[PDB]
Amino acid sequence: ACDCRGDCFCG
Repeated sequence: ACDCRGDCFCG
């Protein structure tokens, strides 16, 4: 999944 870690970033 991608929320903010896979191909997305939580910061």
